[PDB]
Amino acid sequence: KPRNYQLELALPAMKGKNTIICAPTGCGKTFVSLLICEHHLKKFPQGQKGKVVFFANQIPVYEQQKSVFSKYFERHGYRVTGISGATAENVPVEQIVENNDIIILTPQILVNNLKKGTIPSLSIFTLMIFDECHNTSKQHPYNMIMFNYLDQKLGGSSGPLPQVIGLTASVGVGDAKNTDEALDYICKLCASLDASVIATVKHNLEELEQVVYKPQKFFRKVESRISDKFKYIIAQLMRDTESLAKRICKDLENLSQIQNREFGTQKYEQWIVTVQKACMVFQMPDKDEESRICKALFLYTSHLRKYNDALIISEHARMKDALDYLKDFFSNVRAAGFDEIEQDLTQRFEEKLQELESVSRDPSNENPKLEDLCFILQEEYHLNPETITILFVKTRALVDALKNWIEGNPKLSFLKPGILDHNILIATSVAQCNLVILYEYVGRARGSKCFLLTSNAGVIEKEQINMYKEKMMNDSILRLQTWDEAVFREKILHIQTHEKFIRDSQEKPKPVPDKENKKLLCRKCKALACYTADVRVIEECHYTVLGDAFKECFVSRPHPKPKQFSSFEKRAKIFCARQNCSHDWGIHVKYKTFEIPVIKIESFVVEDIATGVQTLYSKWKDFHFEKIPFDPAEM
RNA sequence: GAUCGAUCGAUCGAUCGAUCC
Ligand SMILES: *O[C@H]1[C@@H](O)[C@H](n2cnc3c(=O)[nH]c(N)nc32)O[C@@H]1COP(=O)(O)OP(=O)(O)OP(=O)(O)O
Ligand SMILES: [Zn+2]
Repeated sequence: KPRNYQLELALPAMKGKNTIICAPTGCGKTFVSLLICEHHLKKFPQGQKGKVVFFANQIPVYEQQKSVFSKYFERHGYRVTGISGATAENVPVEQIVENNDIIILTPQILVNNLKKGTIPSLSIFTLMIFDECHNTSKQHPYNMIMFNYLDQKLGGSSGPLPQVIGLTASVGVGDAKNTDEALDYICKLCASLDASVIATVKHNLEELEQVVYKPQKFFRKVESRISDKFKYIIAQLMRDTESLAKRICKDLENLSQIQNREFGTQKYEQWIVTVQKACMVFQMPDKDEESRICKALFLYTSHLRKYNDALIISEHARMKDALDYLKDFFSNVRAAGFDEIEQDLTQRFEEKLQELESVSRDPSNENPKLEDLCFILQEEYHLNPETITILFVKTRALVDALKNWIEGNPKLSFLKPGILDHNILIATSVAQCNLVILYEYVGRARGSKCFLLTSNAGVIEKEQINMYKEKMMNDSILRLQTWDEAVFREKILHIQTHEKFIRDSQEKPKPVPDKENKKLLCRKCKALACYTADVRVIEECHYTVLGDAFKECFVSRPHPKPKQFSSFEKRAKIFCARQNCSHDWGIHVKYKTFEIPVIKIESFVVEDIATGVQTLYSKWKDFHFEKIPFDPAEM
């Protein structure tokens, strides 16, 4: 039921101006949006109709908003619908927009329509409600819609422009250090959304924090393990592996010049990636031994990266989980190739496993971080035996490691697997939320806490400055509410004018396409895949090959997670068709009725014909060549 | 295919996670 708390938030928006209203709850925002929609559709006299649009960022929240708006708007006779990726396939979105009032289509669909030509002007709507409007920062679909709105407004042909009332929970600080930078960031966010009012609770503070999270911070600084026997063995393995890898690459220490790297860190992973990308561009004129050298170097770098990931897992999660990860990687990589390099690496890993398994089964090598985690979990479940806990981790490789640790450790039997009846839920990013644990990560049931287990004071300082940023953001919101609506309007107008100017400035013209007929080669094999003359672009995003020689140059493999995205339908993945390469080259899809193995320029190296330099790109946008459109009349 | 956030490294690059088409 609409109470005074919702009316205080909805009042500054019913006048007819955009707002940056922010509520710490979700049901409050939903109810406020409902009342705003009602007051906007009921204020229009006879002869006019409303076209309020709601922008949901995710599919679950989209379905929730669609259900709520369909259940609420049943006695008013309003056409409420919604479009998504599984709905805008061969459907007249223009007829849906023109024959409905409360459409809840996604922002990406509206951006694609504005780019294609459908819905030319943004003045057809009369009310825009951007859910979670704090994402309007850079290159966002919300930001693209706002750029279109500003281009239509400041361009001099602004017609019946709709309201741009937003809806978020936290305004956000970003990277602000002092109050002035926070105020500048908030003003830039408000000008990007083109709003002069920031509605928030200022009078009804009595009933605000009744259903508010209100968390508690319980930072616990822990130290790492000292008995790094497993780490020592893995470091010796990586050391002799890098030593025997320099037999073919004498300049391996000069390909990446950053600093002295240590095993078990992210800097070592970056060094591995850099030396891999630097050795993948070898130009030996033999073209037969170069392939073997590149394959051996790729195998060496992949094994080193897997060892580094195992070291990171053993440092963060348990040791047996890292050993199981290594064994699983070696089992999955053994059935692929049987060459001398892989056989030597596998036999060395098997020789070291006889001691690795003995070190892993030693009960005196338990991580103290997991020890204090188990201790605090036990004390929290002894305080209350009905706590639904959530455990955030950095990398997904720990979501199963901690799950196996919970299932195996006998000191905690009240827990249940919660990989994302379920007691603890081990996830990575985002119910009851009775307790949150940030294990090296940087709601309801009032009385919840938030533990921060970390072996570094850097995360503690980051959380402290984040709390300070939240406080100064609240202060800046208060200061902006103190200001008037006129000077704020002039300020946001100047800010958005400068934004439009700098945006029109950074407009790179069409680059000269490389008329040469360069070719593409595999990453870990350096085999001739296809020339650029046989590469056809479909919709300025996807690239495919239609040659007949390339059709037998790959092998198919069943896709573990197939899904269609508005243009194709997945069928399988494509891999390199060589002796023991099995490298990912792309994915097999169907556009309308044919079958196309669309490849990615990331897993390829570009070699010229005239010069011969082996270039390496990451995205198709960086590859500047003659992009011939895919014509279905050929094949 | 694009976007976002975090970490790291030389205005850019790598990894991770999430989102959409
Ligand atoms: O070039 C990309 C891209 O064209 C295509 N692709 C795969 N999924 C999508 C999608 O959801 N939406 C769009 N627009 N394009 C998609 O795959 C090419 C790259 O192949 P990848 O193996 O890297 O991607 P894939 O989905 O096959 O596997 P993964 O990256 O998720 O692990
Ligand atoms: Zn290959």
